[PDB]
Amino acid sequence: ITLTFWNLFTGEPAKTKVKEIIDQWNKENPNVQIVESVTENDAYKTKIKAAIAANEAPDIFQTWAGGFSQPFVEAGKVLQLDSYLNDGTKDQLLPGSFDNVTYNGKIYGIPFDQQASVLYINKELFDKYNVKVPTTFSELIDAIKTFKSKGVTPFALGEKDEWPGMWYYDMIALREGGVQLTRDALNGKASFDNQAFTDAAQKLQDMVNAGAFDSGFMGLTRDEATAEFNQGKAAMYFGGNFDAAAFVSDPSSLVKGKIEAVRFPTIEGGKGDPTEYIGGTVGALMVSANSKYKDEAVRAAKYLAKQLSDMDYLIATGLPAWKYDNIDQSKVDPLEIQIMNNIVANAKGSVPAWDIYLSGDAAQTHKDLVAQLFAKQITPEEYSKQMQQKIN
Ligand SMILES: O[C@@H]1[C@@H](O)[C@H](O[C@@H]2CO[C@@H](O[C@@H]3CO[C@H](O)[C@H](O)[C@H]3O)[C@H](O)[C@H]2O)OC[C@H]1O
Repeated sequence: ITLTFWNLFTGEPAKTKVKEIIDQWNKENPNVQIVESVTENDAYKTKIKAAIAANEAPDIFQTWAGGFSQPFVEAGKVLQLDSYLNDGTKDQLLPGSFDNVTYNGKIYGIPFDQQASVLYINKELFDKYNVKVPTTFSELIDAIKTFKSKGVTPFALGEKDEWPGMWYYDMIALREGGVQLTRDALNGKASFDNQAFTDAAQKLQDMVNAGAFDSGFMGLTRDEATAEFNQGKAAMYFGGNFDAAAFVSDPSSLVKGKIEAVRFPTIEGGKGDPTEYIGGTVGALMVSANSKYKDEAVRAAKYLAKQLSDMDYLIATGLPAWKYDNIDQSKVDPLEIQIMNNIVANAKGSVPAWDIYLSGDAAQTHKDLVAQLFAKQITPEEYSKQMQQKIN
């Protein structure tokens, strides 16, 4: 039997590590082989949605739990997994790992990773100019102005694919409004046309106007921006913890041991708790409802998920969802540990990035309207009117 598996781990060392994880399975399972097809993140979203709709999805596929996957589950395209989870598997994952892969009270995925929002600081550049790490949004705007004045790009941001810049908006909205107001809006219990979301839009444009980003940032991908930051060409980078690898594990990086992870700053008058973050347990593997080899495919998905989780922890491409007592802490990068310590530990609450929590057209609307904010092609007030009108 040969199972197909799709994932998005395109960069090094993840691409090599995933291949190794698959090679090990294949050596230990002569009669159940896996073959993988690997597609860059943003093209993978297109690929997996089309495949699921056309009933040509692989046996096992990587996904984002929550809103992203909800249509696949509602269409009957995803194998329910409850009957395969009475074997002790649950106790091998961290508490609460399954919540986002549970729909209508039933489990449709095997979690493997958690996301968390991280402000990354180039300590070398901060020390060079004697800039303190900013802890408030006022301090952050002052730091942006200080770096800009020295000819140093304050933030490396690649906004072409829209979701990386959206992280900035969703965090600022979380600091302005708090987690409950974000959830209510995303769940349709509050209009998007609310002063906290408009204030967030203004603060995002305050970053642009202060010269936080390089002139051509709308033209750059995430990968191009992580290359900018790992070459030491920007003071700060903000986004997912998954980007950490580009800085401490990518062999091209010039900033290993120079990068610190901190929480996004507080905003004066904001209603959000300073420890709230954008993220949650949202990396999962799912099995296709139409797989010819359901039992083998779930066995393989259990194995893949644990190995991806351990890999994520070791190379800092993600925060593990599986317990990691088998892993030796001295082999883990200090930045990954720091993400756990500075962002995740003792956090009051969290919410996934809005394009994983929303689905389809609504997620796309938010990504495109945020991209207009960055481009100064919309006012904060019209942003919030249009969000309400286009979504609801
Ligand atoms: O829509 C956004 C998603 O696209 C985003 O997904 C993460 C993209 O980054 C992946 O990280 C990989 C780690 O290492 C490799 O070398 C790859 O090239 C990277 O793509 C994460 O695994 C995905 O979770 O999540 C947030 C969402 O807003």
